[PDB]
Amino acid sequence: TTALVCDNGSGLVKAGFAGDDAPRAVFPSIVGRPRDSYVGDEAQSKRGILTLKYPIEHGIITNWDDMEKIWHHTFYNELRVAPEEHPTLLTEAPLNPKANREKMTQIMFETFNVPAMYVAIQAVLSLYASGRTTGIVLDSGDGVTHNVPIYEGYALPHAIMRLDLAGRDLTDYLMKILTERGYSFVTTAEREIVRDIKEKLCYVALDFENEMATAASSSSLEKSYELPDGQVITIGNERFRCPETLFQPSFIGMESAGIHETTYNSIMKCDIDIRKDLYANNVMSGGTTMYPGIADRMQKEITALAPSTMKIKIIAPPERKYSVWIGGSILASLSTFQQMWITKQEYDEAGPSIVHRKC
Ligand SMILES: CO[C@H]1[C@H](O[C@H]2/C=C/C=C\c3coc(n3)[C@H](C)[C@H](OC)C[C@H](O)/C=C/C=C/C=C\[C@H](C)[C@H]([C@@H](C)[C@@H](O)C[C@H](C)O)OC(=O)\C=C/C=C/C=C\C(C)=C\[C@H]2C)O[C@H](C)[C@@H](O)[C@@H]1OC
Ligand SMILES: Nc1ncnc2c1ncn2[C@@H]1O[C@H](COP(=O)(O)OP(=O)(O)OP(=O)(O)O)[C@@H](O)[C@H]1O
Ligand SMILES: [Mg+2]
Repeated sequence: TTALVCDNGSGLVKAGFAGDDAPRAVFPSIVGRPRDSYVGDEAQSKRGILTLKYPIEHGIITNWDDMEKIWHHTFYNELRVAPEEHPTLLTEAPLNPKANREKMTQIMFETFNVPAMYVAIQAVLSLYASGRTTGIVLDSGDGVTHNVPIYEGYALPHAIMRLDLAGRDLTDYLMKILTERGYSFVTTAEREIVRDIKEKLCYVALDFENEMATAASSSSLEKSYELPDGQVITIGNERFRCPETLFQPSFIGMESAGIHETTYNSIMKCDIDIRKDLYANNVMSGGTTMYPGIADRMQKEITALAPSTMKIKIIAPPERKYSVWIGGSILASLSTFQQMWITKQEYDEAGPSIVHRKC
């Protein structure tokens, strides 16, 4: 009886088997219909004849009919399993409405007929993936970035910070500053190349101006990238200006504070007797935390805001692109967890509202 772990994101579904150290399936959270329907890589493959939709926006499920197709495709096509023989752990955004929790639970028991399920908060799973139950997570993915302070397994809802700026916006920005330079990147196919360039050559500068100032006076920070058609292109200060937007959101016209400031604000919204612990346990998760140098930069920026009495420590494990999923694979593997599952029998007597009492 293997447990399934499905982490649904705004951009990517990460799904697999409890016990594994990595998700077996990772594909786009997209459903396509013509001008019945296609999902994932095949919807992306046929994007030029389909209307694509993202059923999850800013980590929240907003299209339930399409969400059912993504789950159907995850179970039957990607993982190649029957949903009725496996306990299924799902994940959810911070500050995710109660209605969503019930609908999600309802669909899992009434439509997929799962033997048991549980829903966990994504940031809490990332913290668990780091070997901690207390700390503050920065979760930055494709559609949204969140700061989630957590005390002994429990997210502190009153102190959560949300920033509507993540990887999708960074790719759009890298594309826009590459044109400004003089490169051409027009088609949707070409956009996928820019996303690839961002994941391979972008990084976070320790000091932006010294980097920007060095960029003007030298060719030490240049890197080449081979396009699919053989042609080789050089990118210099776009590498570090691309992810600077996380720290300076005004780069794409947004008034809000940067990830260092939201982190500090989040910590100052919490009770004073736990702040020492939050500062010492800043955990980074999500794909948009993957830029080299991002831990050191955060370390520096928090240090400037925080009292110097505080030990600051940023934990950014190399597997953090999937640390929600890894957290879920760990949690669903534990024998102590096997009672925490909501069972089909419990659902059949309590209804969808059983999820608020057990999760
Ligand atoms: C050893 O490998 C085995 C495998 O066993 C293992 C199953 C592993 C499953 C998934 C996995 C996914 O990625 C990894 N491992 C990597 C090794 C990972 O990358 C670096 C390291 C990982 O990120 C380490 C995390 C450490 C977490 C520590 C504490 C947590 C905060 C939990 C917390 C969730 C709990 O407090 C919640 C509460 C109950 O509500 O602490 C806890 O309390 C209780 C337990 C914590 C267990 C942690 C990890 C392991 C290794 C558990 C074995 C069981 O099982 C498969 C089936 C076998 O086949 C393998 O045999 C090869
Ligand atoms: N090595 C990398 N460097 C930079 N960015 C990366 C890297 N790998 C993945 N990303 C980006 O991370 C994003 C996907 O990450 P993730 O799965 O954490 O988000 P999600 O769960 O789909 O979305 P959200 O958490 O916003 O709902 C994509 O925009 C992708 O380009
Ligand atoms: Mg996510």
